[PDB]
Amino acid sequence: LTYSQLVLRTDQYSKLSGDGPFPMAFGLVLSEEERREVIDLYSLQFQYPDQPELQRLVILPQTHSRRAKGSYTWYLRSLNTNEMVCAVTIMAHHYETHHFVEVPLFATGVGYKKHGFGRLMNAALLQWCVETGFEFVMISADVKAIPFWSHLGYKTMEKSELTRIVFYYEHNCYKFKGAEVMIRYCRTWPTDGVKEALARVQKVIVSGHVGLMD
Ligand SMILES: CC(=O)SCCNC(=O)CCNC(=O)[C@H](O)C(C)(C)COP(=O)(O)OP(=O)(O)OC[C@H]1O[C@@H](n2cnc3c(N)ncnc32)[C@H](O)[C@@H]1OP(=O)(O)O
Repeated sequence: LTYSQLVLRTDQYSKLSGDGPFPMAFGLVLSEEERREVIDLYSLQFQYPDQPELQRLVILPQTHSRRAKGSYTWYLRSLNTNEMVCAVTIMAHHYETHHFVEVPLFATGVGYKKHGFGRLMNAALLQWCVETGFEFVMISADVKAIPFWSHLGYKTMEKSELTRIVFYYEHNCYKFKGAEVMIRYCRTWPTDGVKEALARVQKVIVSGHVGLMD
């Protein structure tokens, strides 16, 4: 429900071996078709969340009316093959004066690893959080995920700051067993962060908005 347990799955060639460019486009999951495709990517990376739990987590955005709120899943698609390259699922929270985002799911797909798409998607999330009204991105980080989030600049949330939202967090946020709570404040995100992450993704050009839309 709001508790989980990260169980990761354990010869893999690069699908970007060609000269490029490889055109790619970001998308928001808005159809059952995209929902199925993102769940398929996740299901090859996770043992738990299992198939039912991925279907509970990856959903169409709320049919509501004024700030961003609720669940959103974005993906990056490789246009040559229509394959999903990576995907993130968030929950957007507005609690009293606290406006923040949590990230239950994040993965890069088979054949696309170690190309910079993880850094790129994280950069696109932080840029979206800045542009919408969010103050920070909060991560429930299983022991196996801490080094990754840490490398990308998330830090262990200080206890005094967690205690300010601890009640709302324990009752509303998606908590992985044994996790550490990590955080990046959006005021620390550089304006050129997406530009620099994309520059590092070799042989890729992005068509459409270079970032996440809602
Ligand atoms: C659901 C959750 O929230 S769990 C959080 C993580 N998700 C998962 O574990 C799902 C399965 N794993 C994956 O999908 C991938 O291994 C990911 C998403 C962790 C990383 O995807 P990649 O495509 O390897 O990321 P990318 O190539 O963009 O790497 C970004 C940078 O992080 C580094 N990095 C990648 N994985 C790790 C790791 N596990 N620990 C530390 N650093 C890492 C890379 O070396 C790279 O460094 P650089 O930019 O300084 O050169």
